[PDB]
Amino acid sequence: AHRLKNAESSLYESLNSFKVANRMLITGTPLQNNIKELAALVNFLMPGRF
DNA sequence: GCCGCCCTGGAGAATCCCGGTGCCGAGGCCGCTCAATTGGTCGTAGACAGCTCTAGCAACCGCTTAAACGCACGTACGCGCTGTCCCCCGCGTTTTAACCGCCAAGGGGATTACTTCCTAGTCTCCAGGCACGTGTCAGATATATACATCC
Repeated sequence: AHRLKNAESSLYESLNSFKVANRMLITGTPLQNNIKELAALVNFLMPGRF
């Protein structure tokens, strides 16, 4: 899911538009460069509560 | 008497149609906001008139002479046909890199706002460079006259 670390990518816009009840991210490095990547991951998981 | 095989009826599920509701593209509405509008003033660009001098124009003349035109001939070249061979095209197969999607940070450049100062516009005055006309002067050109010479 570090490939999903950028919110402006085409994969993020493609996967975030899916109609899925429960999502899950499997990775080894949740934070790589800054807090913004972790913000993108937790906004992919829960869009708004964080 | 017992068991196996052929014919026909009603109930369960798939599909078409309609209504209620949510999402994409576009238009009406609102707000900022800066550039077009309006009004007034003034300077000057250009219209108008006038006089002078030079070029153009229509229609004719006359003369010269070189260019244009007509004609005959001839032959060189455009064009058509045929051969030939070679090179480009079509197709099948394999490779490969364009394309799209990704970092990773950093600089270039477009804006917005602000400050400052140097330089170019503007004005006044003046003088010398440019345009025109002319007197004069040295180089180029043509002939007048004297000397050596052939028949």
